[PDB]
Amino acid sequence: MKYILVTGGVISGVGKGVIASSFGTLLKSCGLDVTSIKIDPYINIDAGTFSPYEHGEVYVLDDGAEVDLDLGNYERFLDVTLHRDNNITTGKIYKLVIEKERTGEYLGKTVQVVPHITDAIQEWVERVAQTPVQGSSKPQVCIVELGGTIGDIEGMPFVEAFRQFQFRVKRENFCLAHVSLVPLPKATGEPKTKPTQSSVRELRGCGLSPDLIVCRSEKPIGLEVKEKISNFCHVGPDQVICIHDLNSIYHVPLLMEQNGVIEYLNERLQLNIDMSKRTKCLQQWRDLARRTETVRREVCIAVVGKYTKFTDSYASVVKALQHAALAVNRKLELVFIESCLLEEETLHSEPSKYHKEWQKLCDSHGILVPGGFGSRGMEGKIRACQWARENQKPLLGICLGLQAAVIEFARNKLGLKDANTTEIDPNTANALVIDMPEHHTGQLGGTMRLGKRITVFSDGPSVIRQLYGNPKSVQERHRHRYEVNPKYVHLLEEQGMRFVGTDVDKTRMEIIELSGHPYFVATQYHPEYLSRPLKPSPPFLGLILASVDRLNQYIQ
Amino acid sequence: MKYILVTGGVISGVGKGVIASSFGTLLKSCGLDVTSIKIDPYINIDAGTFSPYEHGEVYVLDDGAEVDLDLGNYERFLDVTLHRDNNITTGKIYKLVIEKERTGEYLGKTVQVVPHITDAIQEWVERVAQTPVQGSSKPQVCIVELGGTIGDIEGMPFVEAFRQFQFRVKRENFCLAHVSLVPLPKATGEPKTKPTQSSVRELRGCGLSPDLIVCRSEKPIGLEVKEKISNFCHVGPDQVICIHDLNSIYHVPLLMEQNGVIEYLNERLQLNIDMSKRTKCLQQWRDLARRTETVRREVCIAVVGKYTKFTDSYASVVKALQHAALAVNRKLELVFIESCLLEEETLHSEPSKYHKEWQKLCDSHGILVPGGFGSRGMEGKIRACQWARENQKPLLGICLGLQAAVIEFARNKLGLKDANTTEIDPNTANALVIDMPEHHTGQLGGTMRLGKRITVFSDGPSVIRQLYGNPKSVQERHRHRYEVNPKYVHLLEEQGMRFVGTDVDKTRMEIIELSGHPYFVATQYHPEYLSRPLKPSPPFLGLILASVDRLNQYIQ
Amino acid sequence: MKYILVTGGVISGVGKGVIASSFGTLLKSCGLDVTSIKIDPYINIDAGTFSPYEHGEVYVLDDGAEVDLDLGNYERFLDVTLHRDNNITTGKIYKLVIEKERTGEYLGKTVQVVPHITDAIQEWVERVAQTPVQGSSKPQVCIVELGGTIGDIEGMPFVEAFRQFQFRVKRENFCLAHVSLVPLPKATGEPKTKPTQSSVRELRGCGLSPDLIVCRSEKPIGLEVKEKISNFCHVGPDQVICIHDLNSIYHVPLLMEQNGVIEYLNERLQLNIDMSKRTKCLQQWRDLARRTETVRREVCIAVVGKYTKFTDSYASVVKALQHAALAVNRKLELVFIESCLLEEETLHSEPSKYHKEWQKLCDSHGILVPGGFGSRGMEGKIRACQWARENQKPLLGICLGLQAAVIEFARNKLGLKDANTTEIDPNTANALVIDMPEHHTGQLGGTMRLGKRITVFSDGPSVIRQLYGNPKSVQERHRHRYEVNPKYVHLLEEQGMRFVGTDVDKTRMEIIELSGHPYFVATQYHPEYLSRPLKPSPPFLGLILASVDRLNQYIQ
Ligand SMILES: Nc1nc2c(ncn2[C@H]2C[C@H](O)[C@@H](COP(=O)(O)OP(=O)(O)OP(=O)(O)O)O2)c(=O)[nH]1
Ligand SMILES: Nc1nc2c(ncn2[C@H]2C[C@H](O)[C@@H](COP(=O)(O)OP(=O)(O)OP(=O)(O)O)O2)c(=O)[nH]1
Ligand SMILES: Nc1nc2c(ncn2[C@H]2C[C@H](O)[C@@H](COP(=O)(O)OP(=O)(O)OP(=O)(O)O)O2)c(=O)[nH]1
Ligand SMILES: Nc1ncnc2c1ncn2[C@H]1C[C@H](O)[C@@H](COP(=O)(O)OP(=O)(O)O)O1
Ligand SMILES: Nc1ncnc2c1ncn2[C@H]1C[C@H](O)[C@@H](COP(=O)(O)OP(=O)(O)O)O1
Ligand SMILES: Nc1ncnc2c1ncn2[C@H]1C[C@H](O)[C@@H](COP(=O)(O)OP(=O)(O)O)O1
Ligand SMILES: [Mg+2]
Ligand SMILES: [Mg+2]
Ligand SMILES: [Mg+2]
Ligand SMILES: [Mg+2]
Ligand SMILES: [Mg+2]
Ligand SMILES: [Mg+2]
Ligand SMILES: [Mg+2]
Ligand SMILES: [Mg+2]
Ligand SMILES: [Mg+2]
Ligand SMILES: [Mg+2]
Ligand SMILES: [Mg+2]
Ligand SMILES: [Mg+2]
Repeated sequence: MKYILVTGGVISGVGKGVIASSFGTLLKSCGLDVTSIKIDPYINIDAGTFSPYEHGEVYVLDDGAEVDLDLGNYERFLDVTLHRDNNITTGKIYKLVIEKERTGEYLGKTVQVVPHITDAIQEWVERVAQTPVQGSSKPQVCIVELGGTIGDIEGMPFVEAFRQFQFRVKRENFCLAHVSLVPLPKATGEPKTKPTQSSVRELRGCGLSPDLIVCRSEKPIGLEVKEKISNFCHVGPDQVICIHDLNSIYHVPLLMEQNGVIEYLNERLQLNIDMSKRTKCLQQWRDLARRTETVRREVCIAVVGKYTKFTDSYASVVKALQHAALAVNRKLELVFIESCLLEEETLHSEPSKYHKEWQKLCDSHGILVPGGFGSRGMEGKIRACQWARENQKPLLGICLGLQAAVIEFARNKLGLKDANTTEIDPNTANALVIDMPEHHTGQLGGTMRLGKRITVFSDGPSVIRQLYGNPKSVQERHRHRYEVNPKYVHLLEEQGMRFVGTDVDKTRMEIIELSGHPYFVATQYHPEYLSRPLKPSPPFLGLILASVDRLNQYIQ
Repeated sequence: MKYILVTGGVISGVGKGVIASSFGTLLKSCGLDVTSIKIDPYINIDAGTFSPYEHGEVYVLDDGAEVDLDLGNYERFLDVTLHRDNNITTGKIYKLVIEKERTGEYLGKTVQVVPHITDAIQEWVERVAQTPVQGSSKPQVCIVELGGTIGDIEGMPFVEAFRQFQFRVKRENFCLAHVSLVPLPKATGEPKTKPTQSSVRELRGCGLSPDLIVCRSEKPIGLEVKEKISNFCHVGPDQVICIHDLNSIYHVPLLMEQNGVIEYLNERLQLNIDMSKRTKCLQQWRDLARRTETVRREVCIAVVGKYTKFTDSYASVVKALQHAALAVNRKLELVFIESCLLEEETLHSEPSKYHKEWQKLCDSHGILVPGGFGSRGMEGKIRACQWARENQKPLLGICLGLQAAVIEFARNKLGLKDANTTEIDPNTANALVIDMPEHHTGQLGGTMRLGKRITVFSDGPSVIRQLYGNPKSVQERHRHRYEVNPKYVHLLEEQGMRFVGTDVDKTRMEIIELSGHPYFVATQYHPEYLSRPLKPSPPFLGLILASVDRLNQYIQ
Repeated sequence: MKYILVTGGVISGVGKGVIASSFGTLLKSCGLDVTSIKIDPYINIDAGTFSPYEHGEVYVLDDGAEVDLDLGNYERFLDVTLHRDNNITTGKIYKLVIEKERTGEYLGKTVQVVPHITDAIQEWVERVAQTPVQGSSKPQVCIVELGGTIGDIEGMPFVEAFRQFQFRVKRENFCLAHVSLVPLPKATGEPKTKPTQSSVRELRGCGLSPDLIVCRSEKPIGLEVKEKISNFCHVGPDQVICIHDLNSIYHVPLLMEQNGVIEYLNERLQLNIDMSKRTKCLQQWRDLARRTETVRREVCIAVVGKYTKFTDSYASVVKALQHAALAVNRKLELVFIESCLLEEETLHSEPSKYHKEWQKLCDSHGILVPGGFGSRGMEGKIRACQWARENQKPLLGICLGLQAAVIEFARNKLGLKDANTTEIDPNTANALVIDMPEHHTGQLGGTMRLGKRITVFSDGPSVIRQLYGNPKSVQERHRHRYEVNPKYVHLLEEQGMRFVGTDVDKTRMEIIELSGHPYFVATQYHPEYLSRPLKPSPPFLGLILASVDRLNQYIQ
């Protein structure tokens, strides 16, 4: 088994995830089987209790585990089905070791960090690396990404464990790629190599040595900077790879190939990769990059989301929208709209921003209402849903968007002006959205309806059923804790809406649709987690087609 | 609240525990209330699963917690009743934080080490420091001892937490004493200050600074060495305290007083200790040190123990024996005898060692059989018990010694040659000692009969009942997992033995005695944990008096 | 005496020099006397042997010492006359200590780094801080700038020396300001505090602690970033000062004042600065900043220099040009022109660049030919001088510019097509510029005509004599090693040129002028080193006035 370790330089947003995903893509292009392990030095057992601002959107796996978006990147670039054990956190290791000690496995000796925690980390890595991830495939290469930067107090156990690991499995099976930042201050005007030198010195003090130095900058650096880095890092001139800011992340594998990363890894790790056959290996990615470069027609989708201030809080959403837009030869113009600024309270505070956001929402061909938590920005989601339903603008709501759509429908069409969710208004006369009884045991974190489920399509002609391929039932991943009230659904269905998606029990409904309006579809689950570059999610594809006025043509 | 931190230098056997206990003794002599917190950077929840070789004898607290011998030193020098929360381990903090995160206390943000683990450590220290420990007394000074040495990967969270703590509570409430070793190699022939300089440099790199430098050596160091340490550690000449190897640990408080530690701490910590009243404060300790220096009459006790290779594995037993010997103006000659070398197997392997150990056992005025775990050396305990019972040599057995005495009595007097414990021989025809059903749930660590219990004295004249003061029932601390079989006890009592100690249910017997032999007493509990310098344990005092042929005189 | 230490963060171009100069300006506005010491951890005795690319333009002091441009910034912002001892290098300290040891001052003991090198550094700082620098003024505050970044192997002696120094002079006399960089990567899109945290951790490990944290960024950072820095650096919220990229360096003192730096330093260093009187203190700098903001009229000067790739290689030149431009209410449009691209060889290689640079040179109102070393780009200087003399474009040549002008004059007007300098063509038939015999002893570094000298104005009406104020002789600083041949000067003076500047011996001529051409002045010395914000250099002022066609009006 061969291992690649990707460590961090001076910042944690440097791009380790993209580098590791590109390593996996290159190694799978050759023909190998690649595993991916994400190491999160934080103590949370899972990521189900994170704000989207802290590290980005929270991914939901197939078994219900909530993990980082790095696992989403791994699944998107590698088309593999990861498990709960592909994410390693400090809390997991410490809980495991504490339980083992309490049971009596370590009887006689004291449990320490270096002999016991590091041993548990190494055993976890070795056991997970061999776990099949694409079916019956036996993996050949494991890519481990260390979250954070070198020098943190949280990463010390992991760097010590890998310092022992490189000798446990010999140097021919272990490689280490270091990703660093090369700032180019405007006032100074020249690229600076000092932070990279400090990072390399810290990594050498920790007992490791970078086989590769990936220098990340905004613009290509000169040969003087690269030579300086090679001299002051004790690394070969051809062992330093310069990756600058590219148009899309699809160019990163191509950039690393043109920098000869595959050849260096094949000689360094003894992968026995033959050069003759591996020609035109990245044809799918080259075609995708060319299509991203050569899309002229414009499609505009407005995202009424409450996590707009950070652009990576809707990573999977943006990626699914991009996949759908590329699948129809359209250039996705994404306008992020804070749902808070669409509320009437903003009008009494910042009229200019309110009008600017409303006119941004009014000039878009489509609207998307993703999920979220809390009560802030939910009224703006209601207002956007109301406007879209009134003016026949196509809209796609996800999780919280479905609840907002139901609230708007009940408040306007049914006249129940007091309709609200128990999440926001527990004392509601007409609790349109209520709580699922078995997911409020007072223990936040891994206690909702999580993972794959089964959604039953109702008996009746619905275009959303067509969009998926006219099936009887479909499977998707859920991240919801509240559900709509059955009794009002009986009323809402009669008036103007069609609940066309439910579960086997026909008690938990998931998909709503309306007669009249061309495309007004809301989902309780997240269709975005199953989107791949060549497999755009059918809901997003339908939203794009309706936005560009091509849905009817695609139907026939 | 005032805090004193005692950190380690180049070795962990340097003497931090004695220094902290002496600090507590000095501060309690002035009149203050002193708490003690022991920080163990290991991950074990408690010390119930430690070998005696790793750190020494394992102490049992009043509530059942098994802790380090440092807590025993604290209770012996301070006469306080510590609790489970006076020991801090890495496992405790990590388990606490993991449970808090899982419940939902840290919702929204990732749990890290510096903002969360260190905060939990500081909250634990602040909450435990204020917990009453001598009754209704509100503590004034907390003495925290950091286990290990500065620079360990395990101690990094604690040193970071205390680096923040010194500024959280201001420098006037926080003091740091550093204990270092000054080696004097025979070949080199001169004291070396370099290890102390390296330790000080590491401590300053960690963000702390030693208010005191305690230099530990075997012989007093010259003024040149002390001046060198003061110059190269950036510490004042009078701020370095030299403690050498003394006859007894009772001299350490006196040595630190004659080095002016109390005055420096009073000025540095603003303790407002008045100089005029505090005269003749350490009169008990000065008297005890003089008595240790001026004991001429000789008493010899042989310890048939399996943990002889390390002299600190019987710390509490040795201290109780010393207290009893000093209470009768006798000098305790302690000869440690490995019970393995008293077995007939050693005779066929090392006859010289077998004869040497047997003649060491034969020239002693008394024998002590302490407790232990495992099957190694148990046959030697049986042989020693048999010889003592045959030749009328006084003997005191503790825990495993009681089971050994029962086994010997059944095998010899009752003729049951197959008598054995289930701990060693589960397939026994006559299981003289069996297992308690409720303490084998397959979870080692805090699952025995632990802590204070109640022992009922049987209705009948027994000298052990007198030795305690002729009570009806007494309370002691238990660390046993196996108990003797009731049915054979009915036979054993009839033949020659008197089971004079049981529990309230009259089903778990604890103390044995036999007619004839002057002093042959065995206990299921540990009497040594309740011994104090002015309160010797009555069993040990009786053993000493019987050894020196003074028990009959003391009776009347 | 009070000391301020300015240390470096993650890069050495962060702006420590501007921060220290602004500290000095603020402290001198209050009324104190401020010294400045620049510490260069390199081993060069002086900066006379540096490339302009390594750290920038090399400054020449009054006594002949060649120092860094930081001393030029100190003299420009403080209007003080520094000495050779205001620059501390590693070579200086080590040479001093080695000479002392060889003489016998350290007899008996070995000379080490911590007790001896650091002691020499501290003695140097203490002795130089008290040296008068503005006349008879006794200094009150010394500002020490540490070159480089914290963590370098070269800076370890100096950081150790200052760690002892802060306790030698007590904390009330010592303050430490840390300047760090806060990158905002385009891909990541958010400011990053991790490099600042790492720098603070390294500085705390070195034994120091930043009283101030100056965060340098390109755009103002949000309050979240500042709060994160305050939390993770253990520094107060108001102790973090954010300085972003400003229009001119004159805004930095005003920015630090509006951030309340003066008040914090007055309370921290006990400067006893009264608040009531110090009103409108920075009126000169506020007026200068407003004038820099409010200059509309355009003046264009082309710099034909060979060190164009780095914009700081002509720091003093650009500053003198800016002072002259501001003194006439004109906005200086500076176009840097590589003299290499003006050569005919570039025409045969890159015709586009050759034509672009020639048309950049042709659209400027004036030309400046600064000094330099080597032969590269000298032919381009000749071509630019020839074009300017032919087309009546005003030109100012410095040092090498005077030699280029003489070469062009001899080659064209006198017809000596083989005229060249001995510096470039030692085997010259007509050596127009030759070597000074006493400055080629084979020892590069402090061996030229350096420091202040005396220049004698020739008997005859010359406009350059007027520009200075019609004196008889003037004093300037020299950095030249070659001088023109006297015999050809006799011929050139007759033809069309007037050598109007010589020395007392009337053998070393310094200033040339030509009849006809409005403004063609060349100087052997550097007038730029004596330029101050309110005292623009008369040569640069005359060049600007001739460029904007106002010289004749200014004459009368
Ligand atoms: N608010 C909330 N968060 C949950 C819940 N279950 C899991 N989580 C996670 C999602 C959220 O990203 C995170 C809470 O952090 P935040 O306070 O930032 O959530 P929220 O989106 O409501 O932001 P906000 O407080 O409204 O500004 O915990 C839940 O039941 N309620
Ligand atoms: N053997 C044993 N140890 C226990 C038990 N419960 C708690 N402990 C602790 C006491 C022991 O000091 C420690 C085990 O470490 P050791 O192997 O050194 O114990 P032991 O005294 O038997 O030494 P030995 O293996 O015979 O050389 O676990 C138990 O039921 N059996
Ligand atoms: N070439 C040269 N440099 C000197 C002399 N005396 C002092 N110095 C300094 C100035 C220069 O900046 C430095 C030499 O470094 P460089 O090679 O970069 O100088 P130069 O301007 O000629 O650059 P170049 O080699 O032409 O690309 O030494 C001298 O006599 N000749
Ligand atoms: N070479 C590159 N060019 C352009 N964008 C990049 C890039 N590498 C990464 N990115 C983008 C993708 C991510 O959203 C962000 C960096 O985060 P990341 O790639 O997940 O790394 P990390 O896991 O270290 O944060 O910037
Ligand atoms: N000053 C002194 N003189 C003689 N013996 C000492 C001493 N200080 C400590 N000792 C003994 C008592 C202990 O058994 C051993 C050191 O261990 P300790 O005092 O518990 O410190 P630590 O907790 O650092 O191991 O040596
Ligand atoms: N706050 C600020 N805004 C704009 N430019 C600045 C600035 N501070 C410094 N600069 C410019 C001036 C210098 O040429 C360069 C930084 O170099 P410097 O100020 O001499 O510091 P250092 O000595 O650390 O290199 O950037
Ligand atoms: Mg990340
Ligand atoms: Mg990542
Ligand atoms: Mg962050
Ligand atoms: Mg919330
Ligand atoms: Mg110990
Ligand atoms: Mg101890
Ligand atoms: Mg040990
Ligand atoms: Mg065992
Ligand atoms: Mg500089
Ligand atoms: Mg500088
Ligand atoms: Mg540099
Ligand atoms: Mg040269």
